[PDB]
Amino acid sequence: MRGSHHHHHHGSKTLPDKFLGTFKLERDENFDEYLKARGYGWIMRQVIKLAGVTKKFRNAASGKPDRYDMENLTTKKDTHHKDWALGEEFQDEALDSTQHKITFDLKDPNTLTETHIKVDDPTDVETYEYRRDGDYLVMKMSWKGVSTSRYYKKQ
Ligand SMILES: CCCCCCCC/C=C\CCCCCCCC(=O)O
Repeated sequence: MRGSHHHHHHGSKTLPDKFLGTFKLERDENFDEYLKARGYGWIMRQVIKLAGVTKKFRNAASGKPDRYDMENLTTKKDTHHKDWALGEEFQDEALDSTQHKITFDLKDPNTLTETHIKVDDPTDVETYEYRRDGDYLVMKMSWKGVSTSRYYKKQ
């Protein structure tokens, strides 16, 4: 995705309120397989799978328009994307604990993408997808064909 040349139409898209608010993880599916595919061993899988997750999306207190804040509170981790826009690429610390290049993008009007690109190894990327389904935020994570769907409800 790259539309730098003439981005007046895609200047800044404002997050649909469907993705906004605080969501607590209800359940997930095929998460272990995703972890294996992602290259996480048993130890990591013992962490990652047992990590409860709370999503927080809000208008960015940065004081600007269109921007949004998003943090990923878990049991063992914690990440806080201060002031980001969809289609925007910024540096920050992801769940993987490093401070690397990250990009968000509204790919469809019901699915946002979170892509983590490590400064050290940009090939060991990782992508989450924020889909809406019903009154739940449904995350889709796919690696090596392995899709895992994490079902988040509001708080
Ligand atoms: C599943 C990818 C985990 C990447 C970081 C692994 C090291 C830290 C341990 C556990 C991570 C907890 C978060 C798991 C992914 C949450 C995805 C999400 O819903 O945003």
